[PDB]
Amino acid sequence: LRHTFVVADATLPDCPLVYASEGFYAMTGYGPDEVLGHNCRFLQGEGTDPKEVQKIRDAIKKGEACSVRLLNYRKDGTPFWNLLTVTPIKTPDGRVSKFVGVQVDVTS
Ligand SMILES: Cc1cc2nc3c(=O)[nH]c(=O)nc-3n(C[C@H](O)[C@H](O)[C@H](O)COP(=O)(O)O)c2cc1C
Repeated sequence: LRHTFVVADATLPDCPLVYASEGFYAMTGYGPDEVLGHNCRFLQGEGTDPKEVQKIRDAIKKGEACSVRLLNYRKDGTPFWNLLTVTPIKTPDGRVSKFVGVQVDVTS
């Protein structure tokens, strides 16, 4: 329940984040001045499995929900495991307006 939440704008090509919960900032070490307006990929690094990343990339392309485990890094460079679940939010016309994401640090 110590999960975090963010919102990405799907009307912009690179799904930049337009909102992040208090927790997301505190957990990652990053502040709004460095996350808002940017694609969430900045949390990835050397150990991030490119196959899981591809999985999210493809789901977003198709406007579908996706859940994957990714190794992410805090602002100080330290690693942590993030169980990410992305959900598309559509307008009545069927087009995708936003992407919602729930991040859970499952490092245990
Ligand atoms: C709403 C939302 C939240 C995301 N949260 C994270 C995250 O916490 N960590 C991460 O590594 N990637 C996260 N992503 C994945 C990247 O933002 C991006 O969708 C993905 O890496 C696409 O592949 P690409 O970087 O190869 O273009 C999120 C994506 C969306 C749409």
